[PDB]
Order: sequence, then C-alpha cells, then structure tokens
Amino acid sequence: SPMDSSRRQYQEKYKQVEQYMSFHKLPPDTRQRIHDYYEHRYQGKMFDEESILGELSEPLREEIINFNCRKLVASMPLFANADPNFVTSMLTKLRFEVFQPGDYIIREGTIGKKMYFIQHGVVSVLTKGNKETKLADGSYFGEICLLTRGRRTASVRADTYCRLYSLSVDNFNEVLEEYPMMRRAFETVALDRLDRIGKKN
Amino acid sequence: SPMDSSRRQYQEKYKQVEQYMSFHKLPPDTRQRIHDYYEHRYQGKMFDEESILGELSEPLREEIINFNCRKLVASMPLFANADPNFVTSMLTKLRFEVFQPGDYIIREGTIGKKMYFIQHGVVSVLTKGNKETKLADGSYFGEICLLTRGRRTASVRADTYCRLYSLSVDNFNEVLEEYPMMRRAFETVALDRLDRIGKKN
Amino acid sequence: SPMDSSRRQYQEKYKQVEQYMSFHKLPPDTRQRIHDYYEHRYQGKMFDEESILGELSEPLREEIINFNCRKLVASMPLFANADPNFVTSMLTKLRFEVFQPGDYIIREGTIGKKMYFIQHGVVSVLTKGNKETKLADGSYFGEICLLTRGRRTASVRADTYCRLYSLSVDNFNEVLEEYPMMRRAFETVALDRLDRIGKKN
Amino acid sequence: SPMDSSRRQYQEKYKQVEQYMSFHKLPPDTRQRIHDYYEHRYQGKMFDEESILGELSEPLREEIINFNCRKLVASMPLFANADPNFVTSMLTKLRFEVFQPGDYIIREGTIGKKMYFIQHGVVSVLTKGNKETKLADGSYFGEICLLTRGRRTASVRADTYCRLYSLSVDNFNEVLEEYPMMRRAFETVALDRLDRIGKKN
Ligand SMILES: Nc1ncnc2c1ccn2[C@@H]1O[C@@H]2COP(=O)(O)O[C@H]2[C@H]1O
Ligand SMILES: Nc1ncnc2c1ccn2[C@@H]1O[C@@H]2COP(=O)(O)O[C@H]2[C@H]1O
Ligand SMILES: Nc1ncnc2c1ccn2[C@@H]1O[C@@H]2COP(=O)(O)O[C@H]2[C@H]1O
Ligand SMILES: Nc1ncnc2c1ccn2[C@@H]1O[C@@H]2COP(=O)(O)O[C@H]2[C@H]1O
Repeated sequence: SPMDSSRRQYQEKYKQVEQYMSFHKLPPDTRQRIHDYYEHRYQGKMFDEESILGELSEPLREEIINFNCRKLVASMPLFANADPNFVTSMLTKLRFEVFQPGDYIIREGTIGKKMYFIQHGVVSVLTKGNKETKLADGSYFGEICLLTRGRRTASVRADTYCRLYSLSVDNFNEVLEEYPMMRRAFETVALDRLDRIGKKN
Repeated sequence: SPMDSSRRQYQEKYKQVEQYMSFHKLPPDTRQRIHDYYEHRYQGKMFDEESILGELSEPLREEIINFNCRKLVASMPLFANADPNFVTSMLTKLRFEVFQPGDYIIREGTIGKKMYFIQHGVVSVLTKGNKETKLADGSYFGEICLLTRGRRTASVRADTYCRLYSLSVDNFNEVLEEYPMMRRAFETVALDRLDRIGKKN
Repeated sequence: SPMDSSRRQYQEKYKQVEQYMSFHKLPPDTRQRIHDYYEHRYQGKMFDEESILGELSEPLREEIINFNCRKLVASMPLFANADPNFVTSMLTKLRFEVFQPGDYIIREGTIGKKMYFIQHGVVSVLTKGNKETKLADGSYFGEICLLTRGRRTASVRADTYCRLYSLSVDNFNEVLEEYPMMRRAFETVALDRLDRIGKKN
Repeated sequence: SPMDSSRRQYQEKYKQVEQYMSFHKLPPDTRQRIHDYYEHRYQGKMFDEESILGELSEPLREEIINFNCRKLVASMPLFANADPNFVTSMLTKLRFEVFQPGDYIIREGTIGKKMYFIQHGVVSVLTKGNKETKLADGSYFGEICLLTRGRRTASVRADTYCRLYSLSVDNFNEVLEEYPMMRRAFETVALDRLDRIGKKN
C-alpha cells in the first residue's frame, strides 16, 4: 500500500531530491540518471534498514540477511563452500550499493578501501593494454588492493545496472583475522587474476 | 494509554517492521519469531532510552538504573558484595538485550567482544565433550574471552526467553582499570569454570 | 508563546519522561527530583542547541557564547584577565550541566575526565579529615585530576541547585597545548589547593 | 514553491533560531547579523545535503558536485590544470561555509585545521607590519599551516560576504598522500607567499 510509511517515505524523500536538483539547476540527463537510480535502488520504498535491524537481536539479524543473500551465497563458490559462520560474519558487514551502465565502480591507480560482490548485473574489467574480462552474478572484485594495500590494478566499469554488496577494508581484515584460511582463498584467486593481465606480487 | 507517544511509537515502528518483512518476503516462522521478539523486548512501548537518560544529570542517571537493576545486583554475589561505585560504574555501561529459545548467544571458537549478565531466563553452556552446565537469573557468562583475549571457550545457548545485560570488552576493561581488585573476582571464577570443562590459562 | 516549537517540544519531551518513569515504576521522590531537574535545567523550553549553533558560522558561534558567558568570564580572574582567544577557545568547548542539592558532582578516589566552572550555585569540597571548603559563582574545580592524571583529590557535593559548565579532559589539553602559559595558572592554584588539605605533587 | 518541504523547513528552522535568540536575549545587532547570515547562507531553503548525497551512488555524488563547482574549478589554476580525479577527490571532501564582512576567518598565531577556497567574495590578508594582500574568487588560503603544522602566518578577514569551501587538514593530507605531485604545487605557492611577507620554512 502507498499509505505504508515506507512508500510515503520514498515519495517525500524523492520530493526532497527533486527540489535539490531544482535549486542546483542540474542538467536534464543528470536529473534522469538520478530518477532512474532512485527507482532501481529503492523500488518505491524506503526503510531505515540498519535501525530496524539494529532494534533486533543478532541471531535474527543473521537469520534475516542469510535469507536475503541466499542466491548470492549459493552462486559464489568462495561463500557456498565455506564455513557459514565466516559467511555470516561477512554477510553482516556488507552494504548494498547500486550502479548504472557506464559507471566506473573502480578506477585503476586509485587507492581502494572496499571490495564488491555482484548480486545482479554484469561488469567490465579494464586494464591498459589487455583484452577485457567480464564478471557477473556470483563473482567479486576489488579484493586485490585490500590484500596488497597498493593501488587499483584495473578499472571496473558497469555494463548493466548493478546490484552489489560492498565490504570495507577494515571489515574485510576483521573477518580475515578471525578466519585466516579464507585469506588464502582470496590470495590464490587474486594471484591468478594478476597473472592473466601479466602482473605480479 | 495507547495515545502515549511511546505506545503509538511502538505501533508505528512495528508497522515499519511488518513492511520490511513483506518487502523481503520473509518466511512465516521468521516473521513469527520477530513478532514475538518485539513483544518480549519492548512490551508495547518504545522509549529513546539513552536520549532521555542523556538529557538528565549523571546522579539521576545512576539513581535510576540502580533502581532498575535492584534484583540483578542483589542476586549476584559479585555485585551484591562489592563497592557500589564499581557496581554503578558497571551498571551504567550495560546494554539490555533479549534472546529467544534456541539462540546461540555465544559460539565456541569465535572472537568475543561482550560479556553478559542474566537478569531473567535460563541458558545452556555447551562444550564439545563435556556435560552441559546451566546458568540462570543472577549469573554471568562470556567473561573468559575478555580476560584472556583468546576465543570463546563454549557455546552458550538460550533455553528460555532471556532478558540480559551486555557489557562490551572496552567498558569491561575501563571499569577494571579503575577497580583492579574486581579483576581478581572474575579471574578466580573464570579459572574455576575452565577447570571443570578440563581446560587451562 | 507555548505554540513555539521549543515550548511544545519541552512539553512533549517531558511527556516522554513521565511515561518512562511510569514504565519503570520509579519512586515518588525520584520522580519529583527529575521533575524539578527538568524545570531548573530547561526552563520550559528545549532547543537543539548545538545543531542551531552548528548551522551558524564560527564567528557568530563565538560571539553568541561570549555574550552568554559574560558574567562567568568577568567573575573569574583566570578568564577575566586572560587573552580572549584562549577564553573563547575554552568557552566554545564547554557543556552546560545542572545539579541538585546533595548530588556528588565528584567522588574522591575516582578517575576524572572533566573539570567544572560554576556559573551559579554553591558547592562543598570534602576531604576525609579536613574541614570543608566552599566554592560558588566564579570558581572552578576538578582541574587537579586533569593536570596530574591521577584520581580525584576530594569529593565535591552540591549545596544548592547548580548551573555549571563542564570541560572534558581532551578539550582541556587541546586548549592548553595551544595556550601553554595558561597551564601555569591552573598549576599554581592547583598546588595551593593541595597544600591546604595537606597533600603534594 | 513555499509548500516545498525545503522552504517550509527553512521557515521552521529559522523560527527555532528566533526563539533561541529570544531566550538568550541577544542584542539587536547580533540578531540582525544572524538573520542576514541565514539568508546569504541558505537562501530560503534547507536541504539535508549530505543525507541526499549520501543516498546516491558515488559517481552521481561526483558528477553533481563537479557540476556545482564548475566556476570554482575553472577559475583556479591549481584545479583547472590538474588531473580531474584529484580535483574530484578534493571536491568531494569540501564543506560550504559563509562569512560576513568583518569576520576573522583566520587569526594569526592560532592552530589551523582547515584551508579555504574562495568561490565568491573578497578577503584580506593581514600580517603585523606588512601591507595588506587581497584574495578573491578563484584563490585559496590557509594552506600554509597544513603544510608546516605550525601556526597561522596571517589573519584573514572577510571584506564582503564570502561563499567559501573549507577542507580539513586530515582530508587535505589524505588527498595529498594519494596525489603527491600536487603537494608541490601548494608548496611552491606557499613559499612564494611567505617570501613576500618576509618569512621562511
Ligand atoms: N584477470 C582478472 N579477472 C577478473 N578480475 C580482475 C582481473 C584482474 C584484476 N581484476 C580485478 O580488478 C580489480 C581492480 O581493483 P583491485 O582492488 O585491484 O581488485 C582487482 C580485481 O578484483
Ligand atoms: N564450567 C562452566 N560453568 C559456567 N560457565 C562456563 C563454564 C565454562 C565456560 N563457561 C562460560 O562459557 C563462556 C563462553 O564464552 P567465554 O568468553 O569463553 O566465557 C565463558 C564462560 O562464561
Ligand atoms: N583546598 C581546596 N580548595 C578548593 N578546591 C579544592 C581544594 C582541594 C581540592 N579541591 C578541588 O577538589 C577537586 C576534586 O577533583 P580534582 O580533579 O582532584 O580537582 C580538585 C579541586 O578542584
Ligand atoms: N603573501 C600572501 N599572499 C596571499 N596569502 C597569504 C600570503 C601570506 C600568507 N597568506 C595566507 O595567510 C594564511 C594564514 O593561514 P595559513 O594556514 O598560514 O595560510 C596562509 C596563507 O594562505
């Protein structure tokens, strides 16, 4: 129902957005991109996700988000085949993020402070002077910078609208100091991914 | 009265919860668990507890929560027989938490960042290959990890609905750097509890 | 006017308080103490002081609070005779606090993380085995712990309702690392105050 | 429209301000200065700028503020001629601030934790015993303290109403650890500016 505080919320908040756009005299293409983002991202409803989750117990918090990430976990070998407690620990630190076609999720050469899991959408991995590798539902990227603490080893550009979950470097490390055999699984893959664009260490 | 902003609040916030459940298409058992949590936890009323407490002076803050924790303090030798200022200092750092039958309050082997005091309810302490010890009103658990900085030495599972107060590791230490003879009282007991599931140090 | 959002606010928020008191079944003396605090502290009006101040420029922020602390600054030699920029720097870090007759603003032997300036009210300084010194409008206390980093050297108990400004240890140090000749003025006095209850260093 | 939640917001919030002024019995000149600030700063509309921006993706966040800072970037050689990614990185860390004629944006001799970019307005740089240098649209100041970590090397006083963007020292460094050749461009200029008021290092 539209009388749901959560749909009425979406409408009022989108109203705020329109006036901000109007105050700053944003171009029409930029206004359309935002409108479209707002629909893909929120889908007519706004929740105070983390305050609602925050009001619950941790087991319910865990149970809920496991339920929500069922396809993501089962599509992703790293997750699907791991200890659930590690999986849960990751899952509860993730932040949902949407991107639009054309967006540079990551720029090569920059400093990186999050990695990403692809729930839905297709993305492009772009190195200066290699062909282009694609990643879709059930893969992740942006992990290399977190392991090395250097710079981004590629740009990553959205082909489609993307529904992603991001993980901060501090959470990534926190989960890996508690689950160290999982560090290796990211390393193996990260080396393989470097090898192929002809790089090392 | 239901016209009390605090009952009207409970109703509106529970409405939010229902719509969140609906958006994410949660199973019925999971919806019932949450409904039931919400009733045991809040009891038809929501307060901004720490903002109301935050608006008061510290002595009133102290007086109030002492009043509220009277049965807890008097049921618990560690508290009942201590210096009230230490007791007050602990009490003002606690966070109320509810759990449901079946919940793993603590999982063995994980990293722990809070201990717990049992105001109401009964819990089960579960070590791989020992019998099962029970704890109820007036005991605490989860202190061992805080003292050692290692991992959880047992799982702890709720038998009943549990009304608990949690204490973070940083607060635990803060209160113990100011009240060091109380460190010992946790140590003595913590050693005794290790002894019995056949462990050490 | 009572239609002022700030008086209507005081009334609604005090309503919240009454229901909290009712939920937790607070004794009548404790309910009266809180009622009375709420009137002395807020005086029928609630402002989001720091959000309103936060929306302004720093010079206006500074100008305002200087205006408000005029009697305090001019009653207090340390402030009255200092560099205004130091005074301003202190003033902008203060937090208004009210206390009631009987309250222990400070307990001897505890760890201290704020000092206090007396705008209005009279207080009692109590050392085990000395007579009792009184402080009123235009003095400060609780500075000794901040200078030494040891424990409280006295209890301090409110005789009257007290209108005070508190300063955290971190702000105290921040202002003193920038204004080091003012450190001395607190030291001189702090030594004199120790001398008299027969203590040192 | 005035029915826009953002204009209604400005009106309600300005109402709050008036009552605060009234409670604290502010002088008329001080009330007029604030009224006038509120109009130059907000212009009849209040947005939750960073919450709206916070709800969007980073690329949209970036695109928007680039659009908004177009004249600032193109008026300022340091920005205009740099790598956009550095520019974007700076731009997204800026905080809009307004000042009034007469205001001391910076006092010589104090500790500094932000620098400033002038979008609109004219300012005065004042050293004890030199003539006075003026800066307007398209310059910046307050960078010297950030580079040296010493004290302010001048007072800076607003001649006109000023629309400025501030950058905190921590953000300044963060952007410069990632873009180190830009450190030099601030150094060169900062040395030149010292030279001229007859100073060094
Ligand atoms: N060959 C590959 N296949 C898939 N992904 C690949 C490569 C090479 C790099 N990458 C990703 O690019 C990302 C850019 O940010 P990163 O933090 O370097 O992590 C990198 C990897 O996740
Ligand atoms: N024998 C015992 N009796 C009661 N409680 C016991 C034992 C042994 C461990 N424990 C608790 O299990 C908890 C698991 O988390 P912990 O942080 O290891 O603290 C432990 C104790 O509080
Ligand atoms: N002789 C004195 N006259 C006035 N105030 C005095 C003394 C001795 C201690 N004190 C205050 O007690 C305070 C207790 O907290 P403190 O942080 O030790 O600072 C002390 C002084 O401000
Ligand atoms: N000669 C100059 N021309 C323009 N600006 C000048 C000078 C000398 C100092 N300054 C500015 O004063 C500022 C005071 O704070 P600061 O942090 O020292 O940075 C200084 C410079 O930005």
